[PDB]
Amino acid sequence: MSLEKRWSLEGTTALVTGGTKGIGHAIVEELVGFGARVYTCSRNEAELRKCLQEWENLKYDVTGSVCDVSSRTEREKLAEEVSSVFNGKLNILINNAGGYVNKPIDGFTAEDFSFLVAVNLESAFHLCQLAHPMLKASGTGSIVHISSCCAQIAIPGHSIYSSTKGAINQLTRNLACEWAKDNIRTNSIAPGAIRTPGTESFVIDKDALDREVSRVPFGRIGEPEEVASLAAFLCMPSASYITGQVICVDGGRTING
Amino acid sequence: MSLEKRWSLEGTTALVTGGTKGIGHAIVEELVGFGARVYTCSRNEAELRKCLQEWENLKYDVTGSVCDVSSRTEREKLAEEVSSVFNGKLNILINNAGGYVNKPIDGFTAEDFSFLVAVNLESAFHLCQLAHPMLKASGTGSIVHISSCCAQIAIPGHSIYSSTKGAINQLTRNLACEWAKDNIRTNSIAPGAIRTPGTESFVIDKDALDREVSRVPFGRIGEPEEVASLAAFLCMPSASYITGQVICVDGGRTING
Amino acid sequence: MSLEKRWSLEGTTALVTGGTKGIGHAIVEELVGFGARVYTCSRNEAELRKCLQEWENLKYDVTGSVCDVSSRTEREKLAEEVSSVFNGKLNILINNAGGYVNKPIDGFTAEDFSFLVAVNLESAFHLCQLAHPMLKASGTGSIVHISSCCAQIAIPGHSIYSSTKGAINQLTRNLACEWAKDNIRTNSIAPGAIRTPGTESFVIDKDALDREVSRVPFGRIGEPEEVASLAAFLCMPSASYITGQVICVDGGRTING
Amino acid sequence: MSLEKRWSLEGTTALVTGGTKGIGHAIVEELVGFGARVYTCSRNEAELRKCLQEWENLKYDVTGSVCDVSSRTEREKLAEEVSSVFNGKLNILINNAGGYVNKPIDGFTAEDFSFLVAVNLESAFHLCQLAHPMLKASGTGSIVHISSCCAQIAIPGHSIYSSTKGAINQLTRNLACEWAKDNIRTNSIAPGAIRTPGTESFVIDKDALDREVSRVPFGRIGEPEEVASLAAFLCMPSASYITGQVICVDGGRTING
Ligand SMILES: NC(=O)c1ccc[n+]([C@@H]2O[C@H](COP(=O)([O-])OP(=O)(O)OC[C@H]3O[C@@H](n4cnc5c(N)ncnc54)[C@H](OP(=O)(O)O)[C@@H]3O)[C@@H](O)[C@H]2O)c1
Ligand SMILES: NC(=O)c1ccc[n+]([C@@H]2O[C@H](COP(=O)([O-])OP(=O)(O)OC[C@H]3O[C@@H](n4cnc5c(N)ncnc54)[C@H](OP(=O)(O)O)[C@@H]3O)[C@@H](O)[C@H]2O)c1
Ligand SMILES: NC(=O)c1ccc[n+]([C@@H]2O[C@H](COP(=O)([O-])OP(=O)(O)OC[C@H]3O[C@@H](n4cnc5c(N)ncnc54)[C@H](OP(=O)(O)O)[C@@H]3O)[C@@H](O)[C@H]2O)c1
Ligand SMILES: NC(=O)c1ccc[n+]([C@@H]2O[C@H](COP(=O)([O-])OP(=O)(O)OC[C@H]3O[C@@H](n4cnc5c(N)ncnc54)[C@H](OP(=O)(O)O)[C@@H]3O)[C@@H](O)[C@H]2O)c1
Ligand SMILES: O=Cc1ccc2c(c1)OCO2
Ligand SMILES: O=Cc1ccc2c(c1)OCO2
Repeated sequence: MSLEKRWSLEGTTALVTGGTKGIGHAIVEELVGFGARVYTCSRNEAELRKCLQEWENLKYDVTGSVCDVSSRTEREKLAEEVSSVFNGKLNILINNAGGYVNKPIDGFTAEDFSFLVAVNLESAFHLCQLAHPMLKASGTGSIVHISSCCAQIAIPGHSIYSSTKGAINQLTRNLACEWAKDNIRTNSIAPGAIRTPGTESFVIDKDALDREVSRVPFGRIGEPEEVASLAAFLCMPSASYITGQVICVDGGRTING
Repeated sequence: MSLEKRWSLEGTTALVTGGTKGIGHAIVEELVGFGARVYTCSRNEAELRKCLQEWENLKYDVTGSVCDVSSRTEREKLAEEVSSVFNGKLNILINNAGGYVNKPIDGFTAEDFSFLVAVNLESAFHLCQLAHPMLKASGTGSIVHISSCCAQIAIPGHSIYSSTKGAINQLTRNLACEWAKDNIRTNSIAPGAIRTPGTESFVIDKDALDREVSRVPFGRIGEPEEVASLAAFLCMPSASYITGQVICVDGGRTING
Repeated sequence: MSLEKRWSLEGTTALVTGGTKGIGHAIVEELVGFGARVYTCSRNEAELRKCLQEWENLKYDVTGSVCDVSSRTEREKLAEEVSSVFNGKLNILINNAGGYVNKPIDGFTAEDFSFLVAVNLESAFHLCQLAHPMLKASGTGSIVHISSCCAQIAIPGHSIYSSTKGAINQLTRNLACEWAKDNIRTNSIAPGAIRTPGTESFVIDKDALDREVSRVPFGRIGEPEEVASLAAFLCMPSASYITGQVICVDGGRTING
Repeated sequence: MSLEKRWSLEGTTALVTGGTKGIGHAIVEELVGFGARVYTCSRNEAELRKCLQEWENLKYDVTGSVCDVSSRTEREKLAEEVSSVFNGKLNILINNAGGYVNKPIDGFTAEDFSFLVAVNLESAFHLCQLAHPMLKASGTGSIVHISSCCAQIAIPGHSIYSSTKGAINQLTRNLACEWAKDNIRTNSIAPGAIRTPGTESFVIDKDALDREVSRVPFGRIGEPEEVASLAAFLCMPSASYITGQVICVDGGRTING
């Protein structure tokens, strides 16, 4: 295959969950930049519509619908609509929508636990199940989970969050092996702290920000496009022998003494 | 500290969940063998009572009550009874009770997912929360989770099982760091296939057994005491600088090419 | 930075050791395909000339000289010539040239050990030292080591080979943290078996080929461009927050049960 | 096998390199405490004699000779003498003697590199080869390498040191799989900073001490017996299903955020 085709997503179809802000928004734009047709969602109709209008103004081929991926019935309805829009063929599934709670282990409620498991683990698992027929039908499938680099280390307050992301890292391995025969690859990107609306209150908390940045060799938090570029690469034919991997995008955070 | 005291559990108190069969039964006996007073549980009153009678006949200091650790209210009642019996001081918590479903990713139901999360992950998490005061009050605490070596590799059918155990491996790291200041250590033992009542149908399935054993350098499945010995060691003062680790007891399975 | 610029190597200079065959040849072509000017080397003057003539006919900008990177004095001469050719500014260092011996542990000689350490570990370490000023001067330096996926698992015959690659994987982490202050990133690519006629490698005979085919979920060995693409990506501005990582390119080999 | 027998080293013979100070001295004492007969060595005849006299007064069975394990011919002479003393039957090989240099990457000399590879990697590899017949003859052989927790993270100054320990960690896996057929198990213990007056090590000065104290959740460096206990355990019948593992003994250092 030519270098040009190996580094392109021209003609492909993609579903990115949680695409109106932060990393997901950057992933939508990165995939469109390499020629993908993209479907996205969020929980907020007004914000999603504005995003879709902005993208249509820019001639970006993006469509979408409101979906709370923590709801089983909404996931079912999303997968049905995505299959209808893309005529049953999906090249790319990016499980980006997630959730976060920061508390000491002693403080987590049953509701905190169920919230994090549903949005970080069950959502991705069930969406993978639902998308398997159209990923297989595309003939070339790529699943990317957005995990977290803290699923390899212990950050104060992150116990249940990191545990659900560690579950995602293992699921990545099972998906990669079980669905290889369908020409579907599965990988996880594990970011460090990234500048997004989800981390705006963290950036305002200078004591917390400075402590985290002091552990990053690069001396700064990441930017959304520093995650999105790798997400696009992992979907390209260039990545055809990369499957089952968890790749940290963290400026050296996890390996820093 | 003397070698004798560093390799002893004399005077300690311990809670082992799921102690009537398999690995948990071997852990109860190993801890008692080093002088621990042990509390255990299972879901089956008749089998638990027979175990407790057998142990009393042998002069093993073991008590227990019926508890389904997948139930929030039963966990609360267990922790209250354990605290009452041990006068508020618990040296050792072994989270051994778990559950297992083997299906292709495509086949898992919502109920399979919720079953495995509740019994493998939420049970251990909540019991750790409930036991934290008495672990702290003991002055020297040790938590051991029984994970699985398949939380590092992809075994067909193990997707949700391995993912919940991978969550346990990460939780091990968070517990180890957050509660170090309370002199509590937390580690995980990750067995390969072990000969237990839980694997009896697997051993009858010679095609499945032979395939798994062909991947084990040692050419056999493990025995329960090969897990229980390490569980006892990790609770001894000898293990005072070991915390946050996931140790595979698998005959070389996970590292075998 | 625009998408086009983040995914470009225009204006960069690169040193790739061992570019005359196998993975290294594909890495040279991939870098030139994104606009890099490349310097390469090998021990075989005739093969090096033939490669350089072919790239000149293709209008690629590739330079080279004969160098045995297992020799300290030849590495010093190589680094001085590269610095002269590129006016003391080097964006990219790819340590690709390696050595391979396949024997049981009992069979390795002192010379096998010295051979493997010199070319797989010492050469990369010393070349990094020698290239540090040029890499620092570029302002966006990228070091890529080519390791092996077998630095995480045990493959028959691979003991010393895999051990030197495990050393490279750790060196990657030290380089990433010590030289982050110069905006030099260091990462390792760990291939599985790659189709490489003319190099002694992973696929030593039909038994090794059949073994790898059976253990890779995709049921095939990799192609050189499947490693080279990731090498190019890791050098692009798109990879600006990725450092200290060991990324397996092995079709799922190491994580497959 | 009874509990008492599974936790005993009665009737075993052991070779521990570098038993005159630091961790190795504690390992000798721990092995003798469980009934092992031990052979040890060092380069300092006066220190070796003083240690051997002290153990004789304590009625421990320890033998030794002067040996520089960085020398191929001296390793051959050591293995021949050990085989003579133990009549060709060795239960335990502990590769403890090491070397340590702390410099920035830019500062390492060719001699530093050769020094560290010879004692941390080549010595252990060649001693394993030389001891294989005696270990096989025992029927229950156990090899323990002493690695370092910094083979998983980047500590300032540790580049070549950590890299040689990363090589040891991989060699552990190859030995575990290749020699499982002889019932020889191989594992690595990876300590964090251990209080070791009289050896050049992790704690090079007050800045290193303060750093490690700040990064260890337990807020302290380790003690030699905290490594030695695990070394003894890994040699006991209790550890019969544990092989190919790298176990960190670091108070949580490597996994602490
Ligand atoms: N930022 C970091 O530092 C960081 C670090 C590591 C990992 N991550 C992971 O990166 C992923 C994205 O994080 P981010 O920081 O970019 O988050 P963010 O800025 O909060 O943006 C999240 C996006 O997802 C949508 N979303 C949230 N919950 C949803 C649900 N239940 N259903 C559908 N959409 C939902 C949000 O829109 P609505 O709220 O309108 O639905 C929004 O579009 C998450 O999985 C996160 O855990 C982030
Ligand atoms: N055996 C293996 O190959 C293997 C491998 C890797 C990991 N593991 C892990 O090892 C642990 C023990 O496994 P095992 O093979 O020894 O299992 P096992 O033979 O089935 O025995 C399980 C014990 O736990 C009790 N138990 C089960 N569910 C329970 C619940 N909800 N509440 C309280 N007790 C419960 C059982 O009694 P009742 O049913 O009467 O309650 C029994 O006493 C599990 O966490 C398992 O996932 C096992
Ligand atoms: N299946 C695989 O091929 C495989 C799998 C995993 C990892 N890897 C790793 O990937 C890298 C490339 O592997 P490869 O198989 O393509 O080839 P290789 O045999 O490692 O390297 C061959 C290239 O390097 C040159 N070379 C070798 N030794 C040299 C020396 N001392 N000085 C200068 N140049 C030298 C060769 O040319 P001359 O011989 O003419 O000098 C040739 O251009 C290596 O690090 C290898 O260990 C390969
Ligand atoms: N904080 C720590 O101390 C630390 C942390 C992590 C890992 N480790 C590892 O743990 C092991 C023990 O470390 P350590 O600090 O206690 O001591 P060390 O300096 O590695 O070893 C000292 C012992 O080995 C002997 N020795 C050294 N080089 C030798 C050679 N070439 N031939 C024969 N004997 C030799 C010494 O006696 P002579 O000098 O008299 O020969 C002494 O008995 C080493 O592998 C070390 O790398 C240590
Ligand atoms: O979502 C919030 C968040 C904050 C800090 C983090 C992080 C996520 O991952 C590594 O450090
Ligand atoms: O519980 C059942 C079970 C069966 C096979 C396994 C396993 C667990 O862990 C590694 O292989």
